[PDB]
Amino acid sequence: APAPFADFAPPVRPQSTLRRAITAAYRRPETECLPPLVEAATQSKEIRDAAASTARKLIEALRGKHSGSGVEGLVQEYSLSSQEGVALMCLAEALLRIPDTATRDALIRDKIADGNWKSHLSRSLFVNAATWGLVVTGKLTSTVNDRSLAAALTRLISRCGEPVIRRGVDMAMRMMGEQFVTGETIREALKRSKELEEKGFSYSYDMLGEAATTAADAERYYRDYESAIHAIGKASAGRGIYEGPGISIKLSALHPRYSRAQAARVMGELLPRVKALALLAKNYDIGLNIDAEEADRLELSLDLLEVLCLDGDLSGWNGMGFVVQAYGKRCPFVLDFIIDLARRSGRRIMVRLVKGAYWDAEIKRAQLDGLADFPVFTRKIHTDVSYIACAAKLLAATDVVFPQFATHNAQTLAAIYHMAGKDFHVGKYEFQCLHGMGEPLYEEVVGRGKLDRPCRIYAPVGTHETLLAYLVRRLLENGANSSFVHRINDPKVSIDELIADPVEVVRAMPVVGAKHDRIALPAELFGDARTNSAGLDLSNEETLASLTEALRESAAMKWTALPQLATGPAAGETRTVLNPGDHRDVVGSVTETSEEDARRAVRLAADAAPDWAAVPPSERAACLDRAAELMQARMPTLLGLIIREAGKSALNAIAEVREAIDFLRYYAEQTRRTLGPGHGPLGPIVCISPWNFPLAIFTGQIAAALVAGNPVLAKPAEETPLIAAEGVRILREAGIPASALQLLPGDGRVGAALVAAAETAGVMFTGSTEVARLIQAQLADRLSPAGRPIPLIAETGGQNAMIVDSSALAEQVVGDVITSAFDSAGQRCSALRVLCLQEDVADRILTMLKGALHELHIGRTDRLSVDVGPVITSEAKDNIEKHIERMRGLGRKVEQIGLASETGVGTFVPPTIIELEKLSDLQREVFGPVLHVIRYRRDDLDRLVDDVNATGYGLTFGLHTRLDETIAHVTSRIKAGNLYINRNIIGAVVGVQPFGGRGLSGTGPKAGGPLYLGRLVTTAPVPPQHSSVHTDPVLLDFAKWLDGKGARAEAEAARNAGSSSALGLDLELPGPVGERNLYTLHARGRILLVPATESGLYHQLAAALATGNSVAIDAASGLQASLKNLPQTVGLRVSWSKDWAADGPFAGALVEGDAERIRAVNKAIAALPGPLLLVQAASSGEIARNPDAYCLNWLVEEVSASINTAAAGGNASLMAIG
Amino acid sequence: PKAGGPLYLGRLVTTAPVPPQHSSVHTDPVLLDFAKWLDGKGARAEAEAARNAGSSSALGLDLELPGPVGERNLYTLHARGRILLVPATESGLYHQLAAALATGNSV
Amino acid sequence: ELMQARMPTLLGLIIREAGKSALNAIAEVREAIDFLRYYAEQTRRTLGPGHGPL
Ligand SMILES: Cc1cc2nc3c(=O)[nH]c(=O)nc-3n(C[C@H](O)[C@H](O)[C@H](O)COP(=O)(O)OP(=O)(O)OC[C@H]3O[C@@H](n4cnc5c(N)ncnc54)[C@H](O)[C@@H]3O)c2cc1C
Ligand SMILES: NC(=O)c1ccc[n+]([C@@H]2O[C@H](COP(=O)([O-])OP(=O)(O)OC[C@H]3O[C@@H](n4cnc5c(N)ncnc54)[C@H](O)[C@@H]3O)[C@@H](O)[C@H]2O)c1
Ligand SMILES: O=C(O)[C@H]1CCCNC1
Ligand SMILES: [Mg+2]
Repeated sequence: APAPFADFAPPVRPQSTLRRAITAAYRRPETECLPPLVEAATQSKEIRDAAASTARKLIEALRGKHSGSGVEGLVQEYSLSSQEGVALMCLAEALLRIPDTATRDALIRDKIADGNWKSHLSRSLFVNAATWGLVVTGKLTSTVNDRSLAAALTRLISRCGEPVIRRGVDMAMRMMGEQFVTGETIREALKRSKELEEKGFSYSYDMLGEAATTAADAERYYRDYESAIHAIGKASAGRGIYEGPGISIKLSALHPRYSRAQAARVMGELLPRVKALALLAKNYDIGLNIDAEEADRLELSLDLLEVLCLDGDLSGWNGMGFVVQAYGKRCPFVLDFIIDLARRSGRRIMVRLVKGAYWDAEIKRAQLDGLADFPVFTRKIHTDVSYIACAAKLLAATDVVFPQFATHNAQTLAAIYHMAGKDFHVGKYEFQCLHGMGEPLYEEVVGRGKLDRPCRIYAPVGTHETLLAYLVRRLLENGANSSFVHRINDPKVSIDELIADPVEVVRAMPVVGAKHDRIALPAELFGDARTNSAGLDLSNEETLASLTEALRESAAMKWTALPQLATGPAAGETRTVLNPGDHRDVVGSVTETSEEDARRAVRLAADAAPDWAAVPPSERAACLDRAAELMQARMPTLLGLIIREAGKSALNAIAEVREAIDFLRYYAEQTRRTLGPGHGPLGPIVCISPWNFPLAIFTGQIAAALVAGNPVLAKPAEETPLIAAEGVRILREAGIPASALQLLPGDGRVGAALVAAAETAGVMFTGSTEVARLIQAQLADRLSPAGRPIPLIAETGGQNAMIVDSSALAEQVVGDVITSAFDSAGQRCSALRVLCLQEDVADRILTMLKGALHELHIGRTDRLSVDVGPVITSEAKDNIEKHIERMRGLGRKVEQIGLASETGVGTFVPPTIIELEKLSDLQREVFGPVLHVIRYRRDDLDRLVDDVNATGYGLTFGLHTRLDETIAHVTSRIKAGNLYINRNIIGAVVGVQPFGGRGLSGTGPKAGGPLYLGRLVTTAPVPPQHSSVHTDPVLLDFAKWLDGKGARAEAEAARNAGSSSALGLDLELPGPVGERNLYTLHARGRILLVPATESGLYHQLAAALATGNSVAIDAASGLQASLKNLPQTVGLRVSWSKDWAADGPFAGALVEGDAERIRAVNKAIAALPGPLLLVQAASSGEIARNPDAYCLNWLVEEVSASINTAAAGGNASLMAIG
Repeated sequence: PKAGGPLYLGRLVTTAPVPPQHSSVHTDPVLLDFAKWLDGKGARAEAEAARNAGSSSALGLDLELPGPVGERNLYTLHARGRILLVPATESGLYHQLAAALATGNSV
Repeated sequence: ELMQARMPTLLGLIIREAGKSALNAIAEVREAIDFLRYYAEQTRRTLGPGHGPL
């Protein structure tokens, strides 16, 4: 039996002093980074003045020859609006997908110019309109208003005809064939390079590959690089690495799992591929540059650079190159490492200094991961100082490295030109620029008549498809508000402003190196409301080394879970708790609760209830906040327990502990916002939690119940009692009295005994729908001492779909699908179960998905390299496998990963893809790593949404599309609680995506949302921000009808309900950059009304209508004559039901009657098939006395929507942050 | 159509142009249900006309128009109300219904 | 342009023929100017050979 965590995340190599200095700087506070950069970048006043003069001269040259762009001239000639310009370029792009020229021109003349372009051109014309929007307007719009573009295209064609189409086609052909790329193929690019080479430029060809998703992708990128090296080397013809052309590669193109977590595969599989390419570059004596990518790949890439530079087979060749990003805090330390490596190896490493291309993505990633700080600067001027400081370091080392200063900023250029001094020879250093962007500047640099310094042009090479994939990121490099190229084209920016010295500006700031005011550190995402939980950086070697030791220590602990009654630990049946990934690994011991002790615990909770209710809400919230601090400090140990007890990966364990911390802090803050003396607790609450979020959901339910003033009986899932016991220990340490929080480990029998206990005043259940239904039936037997139903929150299963159309980027889709379906072995309630692919793209995406499936590592989760862990039990495994084999037996195509022999000691199911004919082929939630794939024709999208809704579930839902019309359609028609656009569908964040569904997926209110605490008190408070200015119009029609009938009191109550209803609430919740998180209140659906009196019926109708619902009224009430002559608008919402089971599904119920009538109705309601109904009951006297007899909080449905606004390739809002 | 508004000139030509800014991302849900019903009964040409009407309808357009400071000037497209349909043929009726439903109307 | 330049004369006629005040007569001429320029611009944005007159 392998020792737990003995091989968790060993580094590729022992970290040298120089490597450790890099890691130490990863997230160093910005105020600490700047002072040494300012000092290193300082130059003499004489040099600064000469640099400013050179920069001014270059800028004056740039602005003097600056003409109007081709697109601008086209927009001017045809008087195009911006949308028309964008639509025209999209049309031109589509026409260029027609390969034959004569065919294309015939389509233009005979069909496009004089008729409906729509009839002639499965794929929206406007798929890339966000890119063309950047080209035309300079502004990024993340999604495409395809209806506006279609209108604009019709308008411009009908107005201007063939001539404008011809001009647009010719413009797009030039831009996509000669500007965004040097050429479509390496041979074409090489042919077009001779002109500038003759002037003194050189070239580095960028083959535009990146982010391989499959082994086949990586092999394709490999053979593309290999073929390009041959062409470049043949053309170089012995010119060598400085005069002659070279190639640039991205490591992410060469392996589908290029990450620190997969470092062993990277060194074993990616490295030999780079070596083979480098050997070919050596033979031709050309440069081979490794481009720099995301910050979490920097240090990993250094391990490849080290091995290659020490490999004797590459000796004699100085063409190996490596990019370093000056926007990164580690940059100077990386340079120190590289310079030393160049000294040790004797290789004159070609070092390309760039600022960095991934800035907005780095901000978003650090915020999402809750990390200490950013790995990049947050003020643009800091990057500029960093660049100059790093140039100073490089210029001191030209004997051992070849510095390559890649920049389009004439101020940066001038500073370095003068820093380098008078002595120059080709080979000492060079500048670099981007093809079709930097030539105007560098035509003022290259040549004896200019500055006589060489410039290497980074030359993209590729087809239209290849160049468009990440063109947005490239356009933002030089097109943001802080970008030099954007500013040089802004007439409101003076030359004096452009030549401003960033070194001196930073030096004079009040606080040198202060963070940008408008970028929140991850801890501060929520501002004054609460402190964000902190994560851990699994790319940081210090973090991995520290976590390795903490994880090993956690595995040595004698974890136990006992029945912790108010009186102390109780005796019971004790058994071991085994690691699901290896049953030989005993994690701890659980003593389970007898049914007698469960009943005793409820009585003890009932006796203790007044004492806990008397703790003021602020103090109860303080306990939650203290518990959050304790869990944050204990996170490494908690991770180890979650990994081993629940079979979770470290990444998912981190998120689990963060969620528990977030629940504690969120419910604490919500309490401080709401709870007062009049919001009395229900009493003892039974909290029954599932195994799959054994700390987070466990903590969330208990924390909410406790902070609302209720004592808690906590019944964790039988599979995962140990982490639950630790959570209870932490809450008790934080100040929750033992009498207020009792842990009762055991199976469903303990849960059922707790539910059935007479003093149980409320039940919070998260688990399967089938078990919730049994709990619902048991609670229907009971009424509170006041004679009202026992509140049940039942958050249950999902049958979660993702719809993908032909506008989505397949690589993005596949990543989000692989994560959503197979993370946690599909054992998230939110997991993607059904992927729906538009027919035209289905085969391509399916091929990519299967390829990505086979790159997953399944095994025991005490290794960072494991992507998918075990399923929780052999019974779960058998249940999942029975489903897979049923599908296989029906002839459905089944793709499965092969499992390693090591999985035999645990319970594993390989990630599986099953292709279905229809969504209806899938009949039940299969809680495992099983993705079902269906295909749909675009015209059947609305029917498909019906099919998704038809399962009865409504938990999470994803949509991948760029098209606003599709977003609007799908999101308006789907009925699910958590919607996700252009991102994965998992990992809902407390207070950001309040989580919970409808139908068979939940009663609500949503956990992690603002209605939750109000369910746990007898009188719900008004949640923060909970109101709406909208009044339901059918409610208004009903109020007028009531007035016409003379029911004046009820009409007033109806108007009050119309105002008090929060239907129509529509909020954006604070969260990370690059995402829009929305929270809205909608009608629940059809509410079952069970009235007893005419006035009761009118009050019930008012409540239901005010919240946007339709109703089914019990025909057995005999009250049909009370609704004579209803307005048609109200009648449309009213049905009468004799057979309630036939007229569902309902989305809630309102009941009027005495206690025994309520009990009877509650039993009849519990017997209805399908979803658990949130039932509210009141007596006739209560309706007369209490305007809030029926609470409107429970008659609306919460919907959370999370939109990835960075999905097009950049963040429009951050383009304004410099 | 309104004088001083973007639909006006289109009434004075035999084929109306697409006015500036005249589009909507919203699709009438009853139109969508009608298109599916047409699909189910094999009325393929009519279902296509229905989907096309659903998309080209500007129902739900909601624009702020440029004007003076201190004022917000909004322009929105709503359903007309109830449209009288005087068909002659079944297909003609389906096309009339598609047009009316796509623009949010009853008939 | 002509109505703008001749607004004072147009005002006097509108005041005397239609009984309007000076402020309302100014607004009237401005509206005529705005209609002219608005329909001119709307034409430039929309009308092509397939939009035949009635
Ligand atoms: C030949 C060449 C090779 C390149 N290779 C790579 C590569 O391998 N890896 C890579 O990441 N990119 C690469 N780039 C792109 C480069 O990193 C920059 O994104 C782009 O060139 C920046 O423009 P700049 O230095 O010309 O001018 P500028 O307009 O001076 O610089 C703009 C840069 O400032 C930075 N910045 C913007 N806002 C902020 C902010 N709020 N806080 C901190 N910094 C900010 C960004 O890096 C931005 O790109 C390359 C560029 C060229 C020309
Ligand atoms: N909507 C959500 O937020 C959410 C979150 C996580 C999991 N889930 C659902 O939870 C299911 C998986 O978790 P699970 O396997 O632990 O669910 P489960 O239904 O098997 O058990 C959940 C808890 O109910 C208890 N239980 C079983 N029978 C009981 C009974 N007759 N009376 C009282 N308690 C009883 C169990 O001991 C456990 O503590 C999945 O269906 C998943 O979709 C939903
Ligand atoms: O995966 C999700 O979206 C949530 C599932 C249950 C609660 N934790 C996160
Ligand atoms: Mg179970």
